[PDB]
Formats: sequence, C-alpha cells, structure tokens
Amino acid sequence: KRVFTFGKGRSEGNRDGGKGANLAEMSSIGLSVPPGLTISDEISEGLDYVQKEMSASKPLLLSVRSGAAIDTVLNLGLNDEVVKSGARFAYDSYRRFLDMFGNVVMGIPHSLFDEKLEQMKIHLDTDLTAADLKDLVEKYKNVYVETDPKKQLELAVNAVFDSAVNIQSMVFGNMGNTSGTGVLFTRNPSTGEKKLYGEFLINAQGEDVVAGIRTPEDLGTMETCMPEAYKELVENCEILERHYKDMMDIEFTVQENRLWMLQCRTGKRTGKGAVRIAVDMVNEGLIDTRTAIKRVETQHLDQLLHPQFEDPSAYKSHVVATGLPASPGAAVGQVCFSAEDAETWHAQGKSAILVRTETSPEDVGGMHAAAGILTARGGMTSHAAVVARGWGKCCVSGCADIRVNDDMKIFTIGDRVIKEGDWLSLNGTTGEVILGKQLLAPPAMSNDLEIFMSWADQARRLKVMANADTPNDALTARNNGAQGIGLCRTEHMFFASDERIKAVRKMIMAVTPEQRKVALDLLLPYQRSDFEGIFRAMDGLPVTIRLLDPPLHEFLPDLEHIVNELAVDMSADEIYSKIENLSEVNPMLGFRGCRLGISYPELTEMQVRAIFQAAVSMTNQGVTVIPEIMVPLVGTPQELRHQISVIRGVAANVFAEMGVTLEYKVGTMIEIPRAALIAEEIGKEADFFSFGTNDLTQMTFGYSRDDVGKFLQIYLAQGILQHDPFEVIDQKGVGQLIKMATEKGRAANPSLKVGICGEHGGEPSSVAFFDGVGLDYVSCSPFRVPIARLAAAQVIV
Amino acid sequence: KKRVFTFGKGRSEGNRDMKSLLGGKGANLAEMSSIGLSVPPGLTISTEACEEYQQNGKSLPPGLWDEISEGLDYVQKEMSASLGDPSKPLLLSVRSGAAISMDTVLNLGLNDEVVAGLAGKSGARFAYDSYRRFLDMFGNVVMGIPHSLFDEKLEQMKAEDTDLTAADLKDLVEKYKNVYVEAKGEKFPTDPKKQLELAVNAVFDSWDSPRANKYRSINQITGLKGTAVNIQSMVFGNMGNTSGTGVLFTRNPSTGEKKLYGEFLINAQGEDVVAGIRTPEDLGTMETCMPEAYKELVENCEILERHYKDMMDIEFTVQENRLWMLQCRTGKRTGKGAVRIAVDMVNEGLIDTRTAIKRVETQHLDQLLHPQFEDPSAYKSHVVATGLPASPGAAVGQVCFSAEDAETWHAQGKSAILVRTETSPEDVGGMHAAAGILTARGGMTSHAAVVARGWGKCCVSGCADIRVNDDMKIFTIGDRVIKEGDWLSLNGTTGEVILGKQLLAPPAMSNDLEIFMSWADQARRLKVMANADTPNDALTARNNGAQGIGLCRTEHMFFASDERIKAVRKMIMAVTPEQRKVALDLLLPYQRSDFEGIFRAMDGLPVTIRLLDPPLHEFLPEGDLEHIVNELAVDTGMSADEIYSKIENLSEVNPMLGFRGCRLGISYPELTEMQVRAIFQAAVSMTNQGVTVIPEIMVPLVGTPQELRHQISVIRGVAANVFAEMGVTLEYKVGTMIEIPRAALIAEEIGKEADFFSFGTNDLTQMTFGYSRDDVGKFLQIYLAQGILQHDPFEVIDQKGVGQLIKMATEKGRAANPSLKVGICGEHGGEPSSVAFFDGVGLDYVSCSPFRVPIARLAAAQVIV
Ligand SMILES: [Mg+2]
Ligand SMILES: [Mg+2]
Repeated sequence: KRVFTFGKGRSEGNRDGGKGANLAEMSSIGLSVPPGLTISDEISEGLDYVQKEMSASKPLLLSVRSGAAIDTVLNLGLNDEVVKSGARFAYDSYRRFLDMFGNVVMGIPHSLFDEKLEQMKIHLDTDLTAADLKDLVEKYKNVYVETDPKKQLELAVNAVFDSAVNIQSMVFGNMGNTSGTGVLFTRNPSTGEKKLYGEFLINAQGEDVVAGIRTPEDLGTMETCMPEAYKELVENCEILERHYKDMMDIEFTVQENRLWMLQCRTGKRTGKGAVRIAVDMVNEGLIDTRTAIKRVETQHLDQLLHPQFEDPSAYKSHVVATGLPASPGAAVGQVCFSAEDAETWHAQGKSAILVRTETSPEDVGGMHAAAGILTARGGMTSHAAVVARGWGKCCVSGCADIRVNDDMKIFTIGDRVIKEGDWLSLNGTTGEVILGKQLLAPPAMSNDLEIFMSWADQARRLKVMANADTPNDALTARNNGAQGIGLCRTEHMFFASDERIKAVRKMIMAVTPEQRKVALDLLLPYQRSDFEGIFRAMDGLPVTIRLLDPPLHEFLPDLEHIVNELAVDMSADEIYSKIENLSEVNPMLGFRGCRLGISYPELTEMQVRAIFQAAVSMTNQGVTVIPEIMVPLVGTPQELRHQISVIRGVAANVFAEMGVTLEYKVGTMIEIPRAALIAEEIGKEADFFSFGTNDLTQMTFGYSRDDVGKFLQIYLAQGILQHDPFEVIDQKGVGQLIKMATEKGRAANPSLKVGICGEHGGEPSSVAFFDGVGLDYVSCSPFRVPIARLAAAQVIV
Repeated sequence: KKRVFTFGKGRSEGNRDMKSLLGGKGANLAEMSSIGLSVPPGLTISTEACEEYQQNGKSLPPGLWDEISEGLDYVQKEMSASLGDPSKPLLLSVRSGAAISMDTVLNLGLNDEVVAGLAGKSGARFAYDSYRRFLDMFGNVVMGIPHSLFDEKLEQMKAEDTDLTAADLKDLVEKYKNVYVEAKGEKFPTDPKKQLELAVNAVFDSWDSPRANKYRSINQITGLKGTAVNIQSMVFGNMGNTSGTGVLFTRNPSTGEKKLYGEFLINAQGEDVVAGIRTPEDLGTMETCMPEAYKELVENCEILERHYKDMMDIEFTVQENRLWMLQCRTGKRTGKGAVRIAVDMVNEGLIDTRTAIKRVETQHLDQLLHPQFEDPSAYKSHVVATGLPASPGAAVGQVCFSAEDAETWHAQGKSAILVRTETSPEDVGGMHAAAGILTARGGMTSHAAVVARGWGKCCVSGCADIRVNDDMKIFTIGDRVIKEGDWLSLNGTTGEVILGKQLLAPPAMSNDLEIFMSWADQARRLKVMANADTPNDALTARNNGAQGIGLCRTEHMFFASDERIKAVRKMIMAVTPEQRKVALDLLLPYQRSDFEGIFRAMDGLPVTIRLLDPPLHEFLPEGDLEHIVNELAVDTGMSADEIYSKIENLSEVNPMLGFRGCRLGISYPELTEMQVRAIFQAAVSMTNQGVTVIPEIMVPLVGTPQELRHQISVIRGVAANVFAEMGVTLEYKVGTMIEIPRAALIAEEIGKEADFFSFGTNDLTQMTFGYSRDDVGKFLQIYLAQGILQHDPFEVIDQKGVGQLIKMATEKGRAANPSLKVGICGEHGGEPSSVAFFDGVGLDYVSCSPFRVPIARLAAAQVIV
C-alpha cells in the first residue's frame, strides 16, 4: 500500500519517488540495484524483504535519500557493536556516518567536523591510519555533545520527510583501491558523440566525485585498472540506453570489483547533442523517426539556427540587464545609437549593436546592418521584433531598466553608464544584456540537422509558407524550407530607397485624382519589379500577395519639419489639410485595409496590374508562377466581392494586352471577428482564407497591440491571462472563431484553402492548435519556418 | 359578368376578391362601388379577355366587343352622356391594370365635333388643350408616335405654352392630326368607338412586349394571365356654377380634431388649385353653394373611415351638382394629430388599442417629446442654411459664440443659441445652458451631437456652409452676416437654420398622449431602463417612463464644476500612490453625493452603476501642448517636467483598445474601492431617508472571467466594510458589460459569476467590425453608397454579426445562471428596429438616454402587438 520494495530481479513498482520509480524499473530489467524500500511498521515488513535479499539486517548499513516526482544520509545503522571488511574501511564509514547523520539529521554544520579533521591532519585523508579514524570517530562523538539503528532511521526518515523517501542497502565505494563511485553520460551531452562521458573516484563515497575536494579520474583509467567493473559498466550503459531508448545520465558505485547502479535519468543535452544523438539512434535502429522527431524540442532546433554563446553561465557576472527575448540568437558588437551609424559602421566592417528607446520604419536599413538590436520599449510581437525574428537577427526588447540619452551618446542601467562604442553582447533567447565581448559557439558542420529536418518534413501534414515582402527575403524563406509565400505585405515594399519612399508619400498625400493617378503609375515599376523577383525565387511554389493595408501614420516622417519634408518629396495648404484629414484617433480600426482599395479602386488596379504584369513577364521567362491575391481587413462579403470584381477586371485587361492568360486565385484575410461570424457568406466568393491572428486577437480582446503593455504584466501576474494572446493563440476565444470560420467556409466551398499568416503561425503551441483545427498551412517569417516545420511534425507523430 | 364587369356609384358586378381576374385597380373600383362611394361609372375587361386575345391571334375574341358595348351603355346611361354626342359628350380614360405592380390615356372619345361641346361646358381653351394632349398621348400610347415628334409641332408653333390662345390651339390641333399622317401614314381615328377598340387592343398588346416580359421574367412574377382594361368616365369640375374640385382630410391632420379639413374651388380643375392661378376656399363655401353634393361628400367620408378604419386624404370633383370620388389615400398627419386621432378612434370603437399602437409612428411620438415650431412651412423664407439633424427639437434664442457666454446669458434669463465650429468637452457647461447648438463641422456622432442628443437638446451639426469667427463675434453664410445677439432659430429635426425668433407651438393639454402610452406600456414585454449619469438626468428619465437606470457612466460624472475637473486631473496625473490617494479622496464626496441624488430619484427602481471607463485624453485640457502643461501644473501643482513625462506615458496609439475599462480598476484597485464605497455609503444614506435602493454595480470592458472575478472581489470587500461601518446591510447585485467579442464567446464562464449582463453594442459593434466609432466617417459614406453596408452599424444593430454574439452570450449566460438578467445599454437600445430585435432575442430590458425612453417604450410595444 505505502511501502514499495525492490531488489535483485524483483520490483513492486515500475517507471510509469522520481528515483523510486527509476530504481524499481532499473531493478526489474535485471541490473545490480542495491535492494531497498520506497515509502510513498510497513517499513519493517519491507525491511524484512531487503534484509533477506542481503543476508544481513552480519551488519546492514543503510542510506536514506529524498526523491520527488519532479539530502542523502549514508552509512546509517552503525554503532560500536555494529563495527569482516577491514578496520580502515569501517572506521572511515563510521566517521562519515557521524558527520552525515549530524548535518542532515541532527543539524550540526559540517564546518565543525572539517575543523576536527583539519586539526588532526599528515596531508591527505588516504594517509590516515585506521587508528587515526578511531580518534576522528571519538572527535566526531565529542562534536555531538559539544546509537540505536531503529531510532537512527526513524529520525532520518522524519528529517528527510521534513522538506518521497528511499532506504536502500549500502554498497561501499570506500573499501579500498578496487572500490569507488562515478557518474557518466552514456553519450557526450554537448557534442552527441557516442562515447561514455563521465568521471570516477576510487576509495570514496557517493558525491565525493562531484564534491570537488578530490580530483576524479577519467573513465579510460577505470578500463585499465578495473576491467571487470568497466566491462560490466559498458554493458550496463548499452543496457540502459536499450531499455529507455535514450541517452542516460547515471550514477554507479564499485565495491571491490562489483558494479552497482544507483541513479539514472534521461540525459540533458545541448541542441547539437539532441540532434546528433537522435540521428545516430535512428541509424542504430534503436528508435524510429516518430520518436526522433519528439527527441528534439523546438528550443533545441532554435539553438542550431542562429549563433550562440559558448557558455551562458560563464558570463552571469557580466549581465547588466534582462529584457524580452524578442528574436533568438547571440550577438556581439559595439554600442550604437542611430540606424544611420549602423549602416556606416557595417559598411566599414564594424559590428554594431543598435541600442534605442524605439525603432521607426526609417531604421529598417540600420536594423538589417546591426548584429543585434536592443530596445527599451516594445513587446515580443512589436514591429522591431517581427522584423528581427524574420531576419534571424538577435533582438532584446522591452529592457525596462535601461535609459537611453541619444544626445549624450550614452545609456544607463541604474547607476552604470555604458558609452557609445563600448563592447556589448545580446542574448535574444534569454533577453540578457551582457557587458563586453563574449564568446560565440562555433556553428555546427553537421549534416545531421538536415537529415533530421527531412524526417519532420516528411512527417508533418501542415505546409509551412513564408511571410516575405522582398525578393531577397523570399529567397531566404525558401532556403529555410518555405513551400510558398503565405503573405506578401505590399504596404511593406517601399522601405529600400528615397525613390520608393517619395513615391508612397505622393500616393498617401494625394488630394486630386490627377495627383493620385500620377503616384499610382509612378509606383507600378517598383511593384512589378519587386513582385517579379519573388515569383522566380519561389518558382513552382504558390505566392500569396495581399492588397495594400498601410499604417498611414507610419509613412509620415516638429509639425513644420514633417510638412517640410513632404512638400520636398504639393503646396503647404494641401499637406497641412491632408495631415489633418489623415490623423485618426484609433488608426488600427480606421481607414486602412480593403476600405482603402474600395474607396480608391485605382490603387487596387495598379497592384493587380503589377502582379499580373510580373506574373506574365516571368511566365514568359520560363518561371512557373502560381499567384494568389488576398484582400485585407474584410468584414463583409460585399467588401471582398467588390475587390474581386476589380481584380478580374484587371485580369481581363492584363491577359489580353500581353497575350498570355494565367490561372490565379483570389482570397481574403480572416482577421475581423465578423468575417468568421458570416464566413459561410464569404466562403462562396473566396478561393482561400488566411487568418490574421494579430488583428483578430486584437479585435476579439479589444487589446491595442501597441498600448497593451499598459497592463499585460499585471494581468499575467494575477492569473487573468495565462499568456500574451499576441504570442500564444487564445483557443477558448480566438480559436473558437477560427474553428467557426474554417468549418463554415469549407461547408460552403469544399475546395477552400485555409491558412494562418499571423505571428502565431510560427509559435509551436499555436501550430499544434492550427493542425488540430485542420488548417491547410501556416505562414511565418523566414527564420521561423524551420521551427514551424518541426512543430508541425511533432504534433503529428 | 363573364369578361366585362361594370362598376361605379350603385353598381358593382365585381368585388374585392377578384384581384387576378379583374385588375388590382379593377378590384378596388369594384369594392369602392360596393361600399357605397360615388365612383364615376366604368367597366373592367377581365384578364381572361386578354389571354383569349393572345390565343386568338392578337384579335379581340368573338362576342367581347358586344360586352364592351353593353358596359358602355351603362356608363352612358349613368352619366346621361354618349360617346361622340357633342350636346352631351362622354369622355373616357383607359388604364391598364394587372394583379400587382408592373400608361393612362385620358379624354378618349374626343374629336372635332365633341370638342365643340366640351368647349361649351368647360371652355374653349381647355377643350382644345385637352384635345391637343389626347392627340399626343393617344398617338403615342395607342398608335406608337413618340411624344418627341409632337413637341416639334408645339415648339414650331410657339416659335411663330401657357401663353397661347384657344384659336391658336385649334390650329395646333391640326398640326398634331397631321403628325398622324406624316408618321404612321394613316389618319387619326375620329370615331370614339374605334379609339377605344384601338386602345383596348393596345393594352392587351402591351402585355406580351419585350421589356414587359423582361420585367416579369427577370423579377419572376409567378402565374399572371394578362392585364385588365379599366375604362372609366371622365369627370370635370370646370363646367360652370354647379361644379368644382376639392381636397380634404377627413380629420385635421395638424390637431386630429374630428372635422373635415380641406379646400374647394368652384368651376375649376384639380391642377388649377395646384398651379395657384386662383385661391381655393374653405369647404364651408361648398356646404353653402352645393348642399346636396356636400351632404353626399360627408357620407362618402363616413364610408371611407368606416371601411379603412383611418383618417383619409381624398380628391373629389363636383360635376354639375354630382359628387365624384377620384382619389383617396391614408392621410399623413403630425405627431399631435397621430395620437389624438388614434385615441379618438379607439374611444369611437373604430379600432382597438393594438391597432392604435401601430398607428403612432415612433417619429410621430418623437415630435411630441421636444418643443416644436408652430408651423414649419411658415418660415421657409427665412431658412439660410441646412445642416445635419443631430438632435431633434426646436430652439430659439440669441446668437452666442462661446460656452462661457452661454452660461452667463442663461444665468441672466437670455436664451442662447451656441454657435461654434466644433465643441470640445470644455464646452459641456455652456452647451447644457444653451437652448440649442449649431456647429459648422462634425457628423451625427460628433461631440455636440452626442452630448446634445443625450440632453434632448436641439442641435444642428455639420452645417458646412457657415464660417464662425468667434473673435469678431460673427458667423457668415456666403455674404450674409449673423452677429452676436441676433435672433436665430434651429430645427434639429430638419437641420434648418432660420433667422429670427420663430413661433413655438403651445404646450399640449395632452391627456391623450398619456392614455396612448399606457396602452404601449401595458403591451410591451421589454422593460425600458435609462442611461443617466446625474441626479437630474435620472429624474428626467423617470419622468419619461424609465423603469430604472440601466447604465450610469461614472466617467461622465465630473463635468459640472472646476472643482471636480481639478480632482479628476489630479487622479489622472497621479504618479505615486500617495498622489493618487489624495485625488481619490477628493472624488469620493462628489461620487457619493451624485449617487444619492440618483438613488433618490429612482426610489424603488433598480439603478445600475458602472465602474470607471474613462477617456484619459478627454479629461486633459484642449489646446497646444505647452498650454496643457501650463494648465495642468496649475491644477495639479506638478513640475513642467513631471507633467510632460506623464502626458507622454498616458498617450496611446489606439486608446479605444488601450488602458481603460476594467483594466483600469484592476491595475488600480484603490480606484474601484473609492467608487464602490461611494455607492454603498450613498445607498445606506438614502435607505436611512426612507428610499428603497436597489443598487447594481457593473464592470466595463470585460473579456475574461478573471477580470470580472477580480473586481467583484473588491466590490464585496468594500460592501462589507461600508455595511459594518454604517451598521446597515443592503442587498446588491454585481454584473458585467458584454461589449467585448470574447466575452460572448466564453459567456458560459462569465455567466456563472455575474448577476446580469448588459450588452454594450457601441464597443461590441466597433470590435466586431473593426470600425473606429470616431474615425468610421472616413469611409462609411462610400460603403453605404456601394451596397457594402445596408445601414450604419452604430445606428442599426447588425443582426448577422453583432446580433449573433448577442444571441450567443444571452443563451450561454442563461444556461449557466438561470437567474441571469440580460439587457442592452448601447445606443441601439433606443433605435426602434434594434429594439424589435432585442425583443426577439429574449432580452429582459433595453436602456437608452432619458428622452429616448418613450421611443423605446413605444417600439417595445409595436414589436409585440
Ligand atoms: Mg492585418
Ligand atoms: Mg463601454
């Protein structure tokens, strides 16, 4: 009921205390596990089983060990009548029984005992005679005042149970040279090499190996001096790996050439090791590909996709702040306070860590040139984070304990000042901000990562598309495994040059239809060109381009300076009147999305023309183009229907003008709650849906993605929210709308395709949800594609 | 009888149940004749005849004309006139008619012989003009000659219309008759019988024509044989002494007095009174001149009301002492006349109360809820501009250009019309004191419109053709200058801006309105609560029939004085918890006081108070950032740097989705503690004064159960402290707004922890559509014009989308908490079409602003009966 025994060949419990379950199963596979008991009078009944199995209860020294699902007293049960095996060994164990019994159970500090040993000593403990231990025994006895086995255990069990319990027979590693204790991993936890990786200490007690007082030996010397025990250890290691089907971290004790197994748990491993060990164990036939896909956590894969620091622990004393892990990866460079200086420094070969209070669309140039980005404000889904995550570039955002003073070209963290040019390192996986130039780990030249991902690719049901707005980004996406473009944000296709920025600002500020017509035609080349490069890069793959959904305030550059730059790039009155007419109290719910293409169909005409102008031109250059055109911010069937009418109108003109007719698809964003509520009406008129879970989450919760920081931390602290809904998909709420739209849209159009291009498309827990809803694909930024690929597979296998 | 059915005074071969055999019109003529009306005699050729005409090779079936002749003998006999006889001419109209919707030829039977007789009875010019028009219409509708070709003869003659003699028209007639030969090659038929025959054939031919079949095949009119032909005697009121035309309402359309109300002209045609060539007279002059005809008119009017059970608007003609009923439709009426007539017809036993509730339109009722102008038509010559009807009602006062001067003038007894380009929250004081508000910029949802509509105060907004110059104390409409102090009148129902001091209608001795509303109250299922934030407004609400307060917006409870605004700004600008505590203590008295006044006004009724949901930017001073920081330091005492830093920390990109609602009370529970304390301190204080207090505390902008749970914990904590301190324990309820889509998606979880739901369809609609309620105007007009939206979703509830969430939350919450009460306090609560929807969903009540309560009351009743 309460006590669970285990011994040679027998085992009441199984692997399904944390140790009690492992000791039981490890004992049932026939290994030399010292017999013992596992508490959940009964300890007496079990003590009879452990007694008979050991032929002692003929002294029987015991040990008590604590063990939870998620300290140890050794050599208990020894008195003067208890003390066959050797005097030095006995008195040594006795002296250790007094120290460990008094520190763990009684409560006397170990310092008071080390004082007596230091006073007695000689230069080494191994030089002490048996008589010296006798004197040390008496000295330890005097420390108590300054005996019954049954009571020793009672007080030992009560003490261990203060903060389940395990009592086991004693195997002695302190009998002499042919005895000891050791630890190992069955394979290298850093590199994954299939070679025993551990230590061993002759003539010492359990934790003396790792205690550090003495220096352990290498396993290679155990093979030389103790071949019988090492021969059985090798066999036992391959035994444990063969049973659990995984690399192991074990504890073992040798008692006069008699190998005893004590503890064994699954080995914690690095990203490199997780993959190499997974790949090898597959080649070895040990595990199938299903299990292998489970053995590499998304955090493992994430480590192998970006640069890493050699040893995070080795710089803990240099961390000056901790922010949000906006985009994973390590970065090292010199402090910089402006995007302009980043591009300049990068052009010269200097690595720049861009540090700012906040990034604007103007800084996209310098953000791409910086090795890493550090921002004081903004969340994980902020603009800087998405762009950084898409580039696989290190970013630490929301560093609240930093104040930037761009005028004085310095930033402070409390009372410390870090000046421009000082070397700074960022850890985008942990958010740590470290002073100085820290070590990077070397990239893996492993073909293993490629092989492993091919298993996940062949295993996943979901396709993984990419969110890329430029030809170069689209190429990177395909290199990372993207099966197409799920979202090309057309509004984000004018950041490159002053030429492009001037064109957009001409369109935004346009007042007369003559002014707008000039701008839309001036934009046509940029769209057709940029759209052209993507089609060929994704040759043979679907490309979903979305109509403009601009943040009007974002395209704007003192009020006079703003108006000044616009006139350079119309009359002062036209600009002042237009700035007044464009300002919105809540632009996130204002004049954007398809509301823009509907009010001004000439704008949608240019884009659609530029798309087919590029599609036909590239098809004529041998490219297989599979284009899709998607409408943003739809809430009614009329909105989509209205825009589709324009698309097909341009389709007729384009195909006839160029003498080539292409098949194309037309679809809609599902990022408005209403769109999902009447999705059966939209499904009839749409070829595909793509959930925009950024806006949808915002509309469902009423959370302004910009201003949510005012209270998200309080909501998280008080259990109101279990996650940032902008990071982890809300299954109860947002997910209900997703299921609704998916089921409704497919019931109306069985050939409907359904995807997700919101930021949750790249979040593992959300990917598993999308797979459950039965979505056809997910779409995420380029450097998140491999994560979604593995996530899309782990939920399947 | 078989194919030809005669009708007219004393004759009715058909009946009302023959809409498909006769025409729709042919069936009405048959019914009007049976109920005893003075119908000019005529005959209806059935649709069977048309079908036989189509199946007989586009020729009149045998034996049909002899029936048409027998029916002609009736009309001739009844009228003592004959086709073609100039001594006693008979002229016919020919109207087509099917069973439902799908041209007329007048004065058929007219030729050179007949016209001479018509000239002897009606006048030479009139006879030859009618002959002219007949040639045109008959030549076009029956012969196929376009009117465009006839206008050539007239233009050519006029070269060598109302300024043309009769001798000229007799010649112009000759030109028209030549158009027959010069176009169709054949001659104008002079025999009346031949004209009719041709007219009948042309009607049956018009049935199977293209465009005509396109209308049926496109729309898909199931099961239609053909058109009937309605041939009716013409009748003239310009035939001398004993003739005339008139119009009337069977009751006064302005007052509802049961008394014929109309005009009458002796020896004139219907269009003669419209053109205004002569001035009509009172029906009394008819009772004197033609006592018999008038006596017959009184009997016809009594038949009309008896048959139609309503007041009627008619056209009648007296031809030679014989009264003829030509037209009649339900008479339009004012609100005052709508109610009185409805009440009188109930007392009269002519209709029951169920019908009466359907007769008074919500728009009728609204006229009686605000001041009115005595006679709108009488000031058309003074209208200088028209804006948007932001808030209905009349207003009259002297022009003023600042909210400050409005309060001053009001305090002195002067009626002030506040004129501005735009109102800001600073102007609430003067806007409340102004008789009416006029703004040059802004839409129906603009600041002036929202605030004015809530007060039931007249407002005309968006008057784009006015420019206000408050410095020079003038505003202009083109070249006209309207100076400060000039008398101006506003019509917030029509948007009219009228110069001068116009007359107001006298107050009503309206016991009828009270009686009528008691019928609607006894009929409606929904309760109607009120949205009021002040004691007076809550008192106003109850006087207007409110059964309680469905929503008291606490954020709207500090516009009254500088003291209160200074207090709020101290809370907003608070940095340290010590600063905030000081501010909250300054607010506690104002909250407790107002809650006492509200509770006392609603003695015995439920009062739902909502926790703060403030627009932070709204409480900040207007003007340039420098002036704001200066004014805040004065009110707060903080340094210029502290204020600049705080304003920066308060700014939000999208405040409507930002740090507001319950997110504020959760982050700062001391705020919720102050409010809740003020509530129960007031509840007990009023309870000790004999007031029955039924308080409810509502949480705003809830999207999760934890948010509501968190705040309820605070409510119950303060309730215990207050009750213990004051030695009195009151029962209270705690509930939530359902104005976030997620709240409805997981409403089963929130229902377990809420006593009531109140749908906030303003935010809910906004979140559902993604429409910024402020900035939606950027594109709403285009969406409405292009059929994208059928309505402004902020005005009419979106049943497919927002309504789906309402049904969801209502059903989920009640399944989780059977004792849950469900209401609606969004602006749709006062919109008739939305009220009917809420009744269908099974909501328990609607809540709307005070002066909209009577509207929701009537609406809640009209959807039931
Ligand atoms: Mg979006
Ligand atoms: Mg609200």
